[PDB]
Amino acid sequence: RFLKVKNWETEVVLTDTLHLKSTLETGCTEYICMGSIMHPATKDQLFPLAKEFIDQYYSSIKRFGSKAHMERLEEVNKEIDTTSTYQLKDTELIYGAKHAWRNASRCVGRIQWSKLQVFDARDCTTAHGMFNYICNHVKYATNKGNLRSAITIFPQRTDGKHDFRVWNSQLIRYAGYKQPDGSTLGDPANVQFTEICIQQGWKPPRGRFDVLPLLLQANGNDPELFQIPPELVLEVPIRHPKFEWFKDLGLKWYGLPAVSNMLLEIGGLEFSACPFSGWYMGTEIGVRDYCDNSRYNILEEVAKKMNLDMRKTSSLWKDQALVEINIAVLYSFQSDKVTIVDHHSATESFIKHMENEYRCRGGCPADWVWIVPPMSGSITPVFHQEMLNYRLTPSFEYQPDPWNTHVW
Amino acid sequence: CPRFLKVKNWETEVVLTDTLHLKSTLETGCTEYICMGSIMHPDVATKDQLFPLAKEFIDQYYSSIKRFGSKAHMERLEEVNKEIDTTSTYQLKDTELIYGAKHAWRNASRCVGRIQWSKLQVFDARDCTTAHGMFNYICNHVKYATNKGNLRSAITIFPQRTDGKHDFRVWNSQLIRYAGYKQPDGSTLGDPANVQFTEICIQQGWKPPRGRFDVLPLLLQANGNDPELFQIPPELVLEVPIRHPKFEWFKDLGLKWYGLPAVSNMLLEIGGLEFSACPFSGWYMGTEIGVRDYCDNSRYNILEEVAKKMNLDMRKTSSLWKDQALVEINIAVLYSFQSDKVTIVDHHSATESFIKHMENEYRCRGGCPADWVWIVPPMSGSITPVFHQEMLNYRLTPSFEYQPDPWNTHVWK
Ligand code: HEM
Ligand code: HEM
Ligand SMILES: CNCc1cccc(-c2cncc(CCc3cc(C)cc(N)n3)c2)c1
Ligand SMILES: CNCc1cccc(-c2cncc(CCc3cc(C)cc(N)n3)c2)c1
Ligand SMILES: C[C@H](O)[C@H](O)[C@H]1CNc2nc(N)[nH]c(=O)c2N1
Ligand SMILES: C[C@H](O)[C@H](O)[C@H]1CNc2nc(N)[nH]c(=O)c2N1
Ligand SMILES: [Zn+2]
Repeated sequence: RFLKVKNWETEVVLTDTLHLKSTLETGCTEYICMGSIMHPATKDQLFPLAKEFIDQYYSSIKRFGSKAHMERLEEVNKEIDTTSTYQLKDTELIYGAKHAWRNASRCVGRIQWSKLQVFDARDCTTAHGMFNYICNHVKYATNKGNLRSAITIFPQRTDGKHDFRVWNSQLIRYAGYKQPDGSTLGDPANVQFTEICIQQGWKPPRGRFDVLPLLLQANGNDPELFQIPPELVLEVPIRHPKFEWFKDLGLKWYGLPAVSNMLLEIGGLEFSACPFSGWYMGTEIGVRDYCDNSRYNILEEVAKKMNLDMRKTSSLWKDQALVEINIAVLYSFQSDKVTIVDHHSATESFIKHMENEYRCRGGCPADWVWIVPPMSGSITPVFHQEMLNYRLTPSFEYQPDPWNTHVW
Repeated sequence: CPRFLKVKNWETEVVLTDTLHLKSTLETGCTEYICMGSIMHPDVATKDQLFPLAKEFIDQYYSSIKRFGSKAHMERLEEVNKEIDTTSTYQLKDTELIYGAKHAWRNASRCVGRIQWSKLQVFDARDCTTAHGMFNYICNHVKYATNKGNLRSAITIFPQRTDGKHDFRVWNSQLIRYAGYKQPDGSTLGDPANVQFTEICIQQGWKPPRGRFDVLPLLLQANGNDPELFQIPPELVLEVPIRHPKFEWFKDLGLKWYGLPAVSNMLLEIGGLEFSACPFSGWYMGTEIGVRDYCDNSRYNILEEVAKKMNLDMRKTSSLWKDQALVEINIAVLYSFQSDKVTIVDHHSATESFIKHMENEYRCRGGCPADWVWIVPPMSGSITPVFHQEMLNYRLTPSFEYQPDPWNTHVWK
């Protein structure tokens, strides 16, 4: 039946009806909740899924059961018969991609969901083609700093043996090197991937912030390396508005956040290669990339230059350093006219977006574990917002890392 | 359901295996189709409902003491059975009551302090008959737990529920709370979240000092009777004035807090028996005060006032002036508590201890139910180790449960 979600700051209550639409499992059961777990086709399987999606589409353009709708259902039928699959209309592709964003429970940026530039790359056949398409994506989405949401969609899966995959988990990442003395240069979370690239012929400049090459797999073939031209890769020097020594830390990050390891599911079709990009929330860099112990891990270094007493944890020296790091990140991007949102503004927008979705759509799936920012949680409004999590389709899903499932 | 579930720590790659979830008893609120993991809150037991619940708990008790299947075990089973058959209920032995209380804490998915679970002082108040007697028991609890600042965790357990019309209840959600007063102009004085309860007390006869930090009276209900008001002797309420190791102006904010965190509105369930009045207390994690009591918009809301005295650019939010003020506030809370030698734990220490706790529980017990949404601190989340820890949440018994607010259910005599 109907479910209610309360905000405990405002005492506003909303009524979720939309959840009655899902089918894919959350992973939880009545007795066990896995809300903090990160990772919890044939003709007869494929058609009902297609049927539902097509029905959903024509429902959204206000003509459910139209003549257009009828032939479409017939068209899809005969096509799954004689090819064991079907191809989406251009309008259905764009719709399905916007709604996959719209249904992404873990994304705090969804107020933007309808403003999405969709690049159809379903005529791609080679890794060289893929590279070209991704280069245009990057150039378009970056837009000299005035970032624009984009997705590039490559050919759907067919037989599992001829998959398109971007092997990079993100389009822009820094390399990670495993020093002899045991330390780590660059991004320590990328050391494996970085070494796969080296093993494939990549000449590493072995520096701290080295853009990794692209590793592209087209139609199931072995993947191939490509260097993204540097002028397409926008980067930002991180400096502080008060601490003039902060630039001396030598930090930079890239402006374009672009996830390339996920799977886009529309109407039971699987787009295994679908890089999508938006713009950053400052905490992603300031908190997670920089301060995670398993990442760049700069907190102790920064605390040094801030002259903080670091003997007891109760001095909250880590907390102080963290806030200052994130100030710099926001300031730097803003100074450089590169789009960025702070976690206060982003969460505000998200509560407004939630309100919108309950109003017009009867709910909005949201993953509180992911939505609440990794710092200053309860002084952002989403902390106090009950959210319901459920899985709506079309969707972005996780998939196996390609280097675990590829015969060469 | 699967016999083995794996959880991962994404910072350390450490993987743990949970078998304890199999012993889950009641429901989470989640289904396969929806997760309620961030929802805050998702006439008595019959003879036939009580039998298996009692046996379940007794079996569990004698397993813990390495006497499962012993003569004493079977005798206790038979005795409980006869008592349920003749009296429709039964009474716990003192040993069982202590075991059950310690395990309700142990099982409390939302508590980050559970490393301490086996060190809990249990006061048996099941011989209490009147509100005055409840008051005496609660005062003793407060004095014991407070221990002049060297706090000790404790629970006081009042008589179990019988027919439902004779409940013992502490009407206060917490033993020590500050009053809130709503003004004609819509401004609030004191703790704005507490205006409803404060109005109840005033109606019941309380003479309100109308100050910013007025400790509320206890409102105590014995054996189903109308509740009665009692003032906690002020000398038993230890308080800490908040000052800052660096900013000498911080003391000029006239802030202070109470030393003892004590929850009194929850229901303790042991072996199907319901203890509707079981105030328990521990000691504070700094963020509870520094972030929530002090900086929630619906609470004391001091971020603005502190920002101003810190000379912060407050036009752009991207300056993160809220964030900077929050850290300083939580620094001052920890500094004021340590200085007055009142037990407190910072959110780094607590969450690190909880990880060690959880790992030990996986090893010895086969699991450790935890509510990530509650365990992770409300500031600086990802620089505490619990943020990166996958947790399974499930409900084991004995347990602490929520219950309706008594002013919503009480039948006034
Ligand atoms: C436009 C501005 C956007 C903002 C400010 C934003 C914000 C965020 C943030 C902060 C995260 C957390 C990422 C992490 O912790 O790894 C996230 C995740 C996510 N976003 Fe958005 N996002 C934006 C655009 C988009 C777009 C354009 C799409 C798809 C077309 C999208 C789909 C997703 C998905 C599927 C996740 C989950 C990632 C995962 O599971 O690893 N987002 N978003
Ligand atoms: C000994 C030191 C303790 C520490 C450091 C500690 C820490 C915490 C914290 C930080 C919370 C969250 C409170 C909130 O956000 O409102 C909490 C909740 C809780 N604690 Fe512990 N606690 C301690 C002792 C105890 C004891 C002695 C018991 C029971 C015997 C207990 C049972 C619970 C329960 C049931 C909750 C959930 C409260 C609710 O749902 O409102 N804790 N604890
Ligand atoms: C798993 N979440 C943390 C994590 C671990 C490892 C790498 C990343 C990561 C690295 N580079 C870029 C990203 C982009 C994340 C993102 C995606 C999108 C579409 C928008 C946005 N603001 N942020 C993530 C994140
Ligand atoms: C619901 N959590 C936020 C909240 C709202 C309203 C009141 C409170 C509250 C007021 N006074 C004291 C507390 C103490 C909670 C607690 C209990 C125990 C046993 C230990 C501890 N560290 N903290 C909470 C908390
Ligand atoms: C909506 C959300 O569940 C609610 O704000 C929760 C979040 N996590 C919490 N965690 C703790 N420790 N205490 C709380 O009161 C809350 N509130
Ligand atoms: C174990 C836990 O689920 C994990 O650390 C999650 C928590 N929330 C998160 N939230 C975001 N936005 N990104 C993350 O990587 C994570 N990690
Ligand atoms: Zn769940």
